[PDB]
Amino acid sequence: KLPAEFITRPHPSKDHGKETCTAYIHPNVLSSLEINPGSFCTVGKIGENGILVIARAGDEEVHPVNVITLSTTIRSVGNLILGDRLELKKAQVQPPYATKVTVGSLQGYNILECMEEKVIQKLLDDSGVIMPGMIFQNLKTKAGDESIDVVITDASDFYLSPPFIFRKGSTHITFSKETQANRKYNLPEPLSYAAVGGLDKEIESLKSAIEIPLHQPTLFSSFGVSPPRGILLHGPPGTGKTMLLRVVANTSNAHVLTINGPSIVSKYLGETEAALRDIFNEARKYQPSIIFIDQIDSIAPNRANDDSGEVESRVVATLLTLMDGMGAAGKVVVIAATNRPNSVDPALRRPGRFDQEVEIGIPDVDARFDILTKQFSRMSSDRHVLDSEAIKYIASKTHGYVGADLTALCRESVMKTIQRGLGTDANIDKFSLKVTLKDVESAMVDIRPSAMRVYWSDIGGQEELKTKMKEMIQLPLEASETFARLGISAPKGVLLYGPPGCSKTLTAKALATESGINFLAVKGPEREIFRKARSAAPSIIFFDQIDALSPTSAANHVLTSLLNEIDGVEELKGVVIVAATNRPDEIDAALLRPGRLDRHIYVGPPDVNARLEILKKCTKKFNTEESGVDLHELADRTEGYSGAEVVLLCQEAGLAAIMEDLDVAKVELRHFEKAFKGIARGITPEMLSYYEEFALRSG
Amino acid sequence: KLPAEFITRPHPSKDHGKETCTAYIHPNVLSSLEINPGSFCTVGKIGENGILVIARAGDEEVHPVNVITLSTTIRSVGNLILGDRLELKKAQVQPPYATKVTVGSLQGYNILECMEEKVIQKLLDDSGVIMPGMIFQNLKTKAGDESIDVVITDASDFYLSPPFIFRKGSTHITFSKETQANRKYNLPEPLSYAAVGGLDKEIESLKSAIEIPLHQPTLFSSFGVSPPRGILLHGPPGTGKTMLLRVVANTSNAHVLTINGPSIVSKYLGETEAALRDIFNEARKYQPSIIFIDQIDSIAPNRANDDSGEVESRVVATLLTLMDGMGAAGKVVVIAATNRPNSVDPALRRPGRFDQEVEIGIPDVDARFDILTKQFSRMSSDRHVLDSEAIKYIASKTHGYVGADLTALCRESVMKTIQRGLGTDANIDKFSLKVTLKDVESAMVDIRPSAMREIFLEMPKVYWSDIGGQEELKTKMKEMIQLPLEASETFARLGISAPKGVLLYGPPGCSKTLTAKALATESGINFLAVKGPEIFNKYVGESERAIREIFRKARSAAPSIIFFDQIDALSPDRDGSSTSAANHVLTSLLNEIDGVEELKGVVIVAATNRPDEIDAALLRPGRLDRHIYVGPPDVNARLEILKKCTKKFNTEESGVDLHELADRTEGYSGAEVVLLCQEAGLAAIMEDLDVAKVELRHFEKAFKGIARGITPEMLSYYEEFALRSG
Ligand SMILES: Nc1ncnc2c1ncn2[C@@H]1O[C@H](COP(=O)(O)OP(=O)(O)OP(=O)(O)O)[C@@H](O)[C@H]1O
Ligand SMILES: Nc1ncnc2c1ncn2[C@@H]1O[C@H](COP(=O)(O)OP(=O)(O)OP(=O)(O)O)[C@@H](O)[C@H]1O
Ligand SMILES: Nc1ncnc2c1ncn2[C@@H]1O[C@H](COP(=O)(O)OP(=O)(O)OP(=O)(O)O)[C@@H](O)[C@H]1O
Repeated sequence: KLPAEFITRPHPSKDHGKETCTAYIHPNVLSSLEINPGSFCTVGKIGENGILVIARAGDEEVHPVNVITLSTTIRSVGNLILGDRLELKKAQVQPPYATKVTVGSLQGYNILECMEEKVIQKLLDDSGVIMPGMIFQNLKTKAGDESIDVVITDASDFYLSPPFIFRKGSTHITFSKETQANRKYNLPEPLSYAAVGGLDKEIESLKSAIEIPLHQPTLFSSFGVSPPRGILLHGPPGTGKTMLLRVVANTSNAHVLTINGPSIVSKYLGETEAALRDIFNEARKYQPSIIFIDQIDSIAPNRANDDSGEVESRVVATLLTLMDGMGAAGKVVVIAATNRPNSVDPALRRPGRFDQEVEIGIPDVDARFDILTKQFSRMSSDRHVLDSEAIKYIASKTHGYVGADLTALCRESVMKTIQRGLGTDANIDKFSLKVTLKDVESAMVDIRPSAMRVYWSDIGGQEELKTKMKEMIQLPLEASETFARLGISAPKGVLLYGPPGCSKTLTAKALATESGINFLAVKGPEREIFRKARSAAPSIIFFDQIDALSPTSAANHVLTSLLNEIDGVEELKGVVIVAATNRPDEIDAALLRPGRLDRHIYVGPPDVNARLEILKKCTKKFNTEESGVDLHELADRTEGYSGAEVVLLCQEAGLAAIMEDLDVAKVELRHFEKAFKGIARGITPEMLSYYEEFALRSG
Repeated sequence: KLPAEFITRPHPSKDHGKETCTAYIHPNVLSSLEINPGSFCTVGKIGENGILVIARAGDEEVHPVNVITLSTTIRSVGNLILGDRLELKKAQVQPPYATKVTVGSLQGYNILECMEEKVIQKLLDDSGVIMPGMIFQNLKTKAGDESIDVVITDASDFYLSPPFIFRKGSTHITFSKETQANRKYNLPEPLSYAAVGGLDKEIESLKSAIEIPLHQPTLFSSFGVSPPRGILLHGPPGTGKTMLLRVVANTSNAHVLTINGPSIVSKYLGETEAALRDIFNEARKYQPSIIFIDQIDSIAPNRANDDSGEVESRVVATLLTLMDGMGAAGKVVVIAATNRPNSVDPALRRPGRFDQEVEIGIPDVDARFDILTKQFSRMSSDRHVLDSEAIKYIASKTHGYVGADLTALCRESVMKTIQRGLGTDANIDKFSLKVTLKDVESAMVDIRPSAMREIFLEMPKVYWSDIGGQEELKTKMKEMIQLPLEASETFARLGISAPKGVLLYGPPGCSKTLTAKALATESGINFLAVKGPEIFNKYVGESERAIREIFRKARSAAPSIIFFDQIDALSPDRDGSSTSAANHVLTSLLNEIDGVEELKGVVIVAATNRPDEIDAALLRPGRLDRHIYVGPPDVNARLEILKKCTKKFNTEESGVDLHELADRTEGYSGAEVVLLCQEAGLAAIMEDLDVAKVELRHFEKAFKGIARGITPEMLSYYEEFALRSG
């Protein structure tokens, strides 16, 4: 036989004392591994560490050969989750007697009802062998009818920790509050809801979805057939799937399995059917079982494409038949993780299989603040400044991106702080080092957001349109009672017409920044994107070009034909909608009727304030005191040029400087003069006059 | 040898002595398994729990090693059908002795004439191994009834069923009445023509066509005619074809072999046809065996297609040879399920291969009602207080719903009921919450028909009260679309069919599509919307394909209505016929509405702004026979529209009689007054924001803002186009 794989399972009957340090290995396996029942053996996940618990005969033969029963206390020491691989090693080192051990309490209660006439004996009757974990749940110990947890944090006198057998008189018992085990052994710590981010709605939905079949499957089976079993997690990558599934597996006492998917299927062999059947049979063997699937889309892509694969078809068919035959009254739940909803196979994403859909939204500034505070609390904050206002400012300054590799920002900030402190103090101890915020800001700028592959100070705005934009974003939304009682349709935005080089893009960026909600621009020449507007709900949608689709050509025709369905969807929830155009005369006559485009606003060159702000922002990279520019003469000279030619001027000046004196420390007026003379009068007056005529005829 | 698989087989004789706990295993494999004859072995389907049975020596030679022999009883424990996969394990556990057991036969009234000892002697021969699933014959001498049987219920004291050891002294048998098997053991319930219904003409025909070859070959031999070889079951997806195959396999004791789609094909050359040959040889080894093929279209497509290749042609050729070759013969039947028969190779669809073709159709109202009744009776008593009229109403509310979607609807209703039980009832016991009409009414949302997924858009929620128009048009349209449906027998005796056509010509903003969208929303029948320029494509023939697909979907989705948006966009180039695309589109439209193939369920409704370009071919009776002026509405309709619009406004506070406003509204068109009211509201909220009462100032501002908008020349043209008929 040679069993090279073993699993774990909690013992029944709720054994006390004798439950610890016992591994009821099969007698055939026990004799095969030349280990006596009265001997110490190493049980644990392969290649990681060991626990050194005493093996057992196994009592009756009704138990499966592969599985060995272990108590929950031992498993929690090395974070041995249900269904983890186990390995037995014959060699053993005699454990020395424990001396001057120390014990702690997980809860905050300390020095209360210190009887110790049975607690000390408890550490002796449980077959000895004291581990740093010692998660105690046996008997009923309390002080005023309240459960408490006792942890033997440390015992100092290739495994998780050296084995020590407790002795009645050779060691002294000291009690203190630690709330955690000693960090010298660096034992794994199970994840808790305190360490993870907030995600209140998502975590609540996931908890309800997991809980509903878990505790009452009999009622679902009696009421009907095919209860919900499949749970699908999708959204943007990096938001957290492996971490949350690990958390929900740790918090549950049911059997779990790790199914990556590439390892389950054997390439060019077609053994995925047998592998999946064996996995599901093992899951069905134990009533409490959890099925975890990672990257299900990669395992089973869409069947529409001819390149999906015959092995993909086989695995889809076997998954379908196994889900059909898994039964209804069983207490089984399947959790599937996928990268994008589009890559999910359409047959799998059908009613009756994955109805309970769980999605993780893009974290906002509040979620970023919450996760930052949670991480700072988890990290040792004996020195780090709390600074709620600083955290809020950092979160607001950061561009809106999903909670991906956010801990990497803290890691690189710590690295920068270490590098600064080493040079500052000539290799001093960490306790004397100081942590600042400039390094964190520099690291955050360097790493940059990776979600895609603007600020009100960065991009200015015109005051004339500020009141109108505020009205459009507030009155329909902030006070909808008047519209509801008067039956008045929402304005549904306005039409902005202006030259490509004017401040229309600047106005759009100012609107986006003032809204405070991230958005993706929709190109003119470029159904799925439009459908996502309703699903998200509170957001902003902007169209860069509408003139092309107003009257490629096929894409423009499709967009202008589907705009009719867009209006119907937008009628129910207008929220806010804006668009831009270059040829106003191409717009449809039926699109100018009241109730869809109530008002039309003309946009032109940026004002003096916006021009000054843009000049200051583009000069921020350069220097102002050495250059001597007042940031106003340039604006006066190039007021009518365009709203974006200043970037070209700065680029030309920088290029001239770097080709005239190589590395640059200051920028002289000669480069600016050359840039100004290079390009003159980019805009045209005739097209602006046409815009003015259109504005006049509009009303 | 290394035998890693086993197959169940029946005993040649009834084996009156040892019906139960008998499994013949070859001595060679048994010796290699280190299992003695007096040792228990668990056997069961792969991926499921096993059933323990005592090992038995094989019947000398001429006995296959792979097969394991059972007699009608061990197979029925886990609903093991002949030909299913089996797995053998050497792990055995001694079971406790049985005590206080009860036996009750299904389909039989509680009677005490069994003498209570003849059944006991049968249990003595069992010699242990007592499980809740046992099926016997009880011989004879029982009320003179030949077709009776007895089944054990359970016993009151990692296996599919709990095994107990029978003892005559302490058996303590008690008689009781109960249906099928106990649900607390989660045993596989043997289904036999319970869920499938509404296709009697088809299901009994299939049953006869399956029964006659296998069970009555003597008449075929005497008549000199070859028995049927293959039956093809083709139909729309979600019609229960796989369920039909499963039930027809379960209802018979045949050696079924199942292959499901691309699960057999592989990139390795010489493997798909080898597996098919092995399957056919195994089927031919046993006379009563049945071969089942699922998704034959994806396995053996047409060779005429240029994208097929060579492996597809080879697999098609080997399938044809195995079905009918010089050396290919037997006493087997092949069942193939597919969605489209066109993709199937014509050589496969030959009377020698597939003489009988089964065309599964979309369930009708009676079939849907039968399926719903069966689904609701599946849970039997103690719930479902709804009577037959509620089920009939639910069935009538669904038109294009396939049988697959009804199970999903029931599951959604159940889960919604469970979710609602956590709210107001505050986690009360679910044994008394039962099922109400409100639950299914709420669950009716967020579910779509299987064949009506992609082309369906967001459902409008506009009713009759929201819209306002002339009563004549709405009454005529309601009567035209409801009389064939409300009273079909009246038209049957009268011998008059539906007009199937109607045209609405009028000026824009004349209340035409709104009277159609609201009708589609209220009626509840399937609705299809076709836009004007949407069908127009640069490539020639794409529009024709789209129109044909839309018409086929309408035909296959029960009687419905097709409404065209901006049908005036297509025209014969305004003079004669020059562009080929427009002429082809028009000709295809006429052919689809009325051509060689006759369609009656769907009713065509269209609205055109300018009927001048519509030729007499489209205007002839039988396509767009009905014509309605659909001009401006009367004073009452406009007054109702204004009252509905003013209903949001404080009518009591304002106190205006709006009679002069009614006249002013009559002075304009339909959408013009709505735009006037919207612009007046916008002007009011821009001038003095919210107002408790709307005065005449804002209304006059709207009147001066929007002037005219309609010219009388089109009104005169419509009047003459309505009056020149005579
Ligand atoms: N909500 C969160 N709260 C706290 N930390 C988080 C959160 N989401 C992500 N993280 C951090 O980011 C890491 C990335 O998450 P995880 O390892 O679960 O990957 P994933 O997003 O599921 O994977 P993939 O890149 O394949 O989409 C986590 O290990 C954790 O450190
Ligand atoms: N006529 C019917 N009566 C009762 N239940 C039905 C009927 N048709 C379908 N169902 C239910 O809907 C399910 C869907 O059918 P099934 O999965 O067997 O596929 P199918 O309809 O044969 O289609 P496909 O071609 O996609 O395999 C069935 O398992 C059954 O529960
Ligand atoms: N009786 C009415 N009540 C309310 N609104 C109306 C009425 N008649 C017209 N309208 C308004 O005018 C629009 C056009 O009317 P309708 O839906 O009848 O279009 P139609 O006659 O099919 O014409 P087309 O689609 O070619 O513009 C409606 O969507 C609605 O906003």
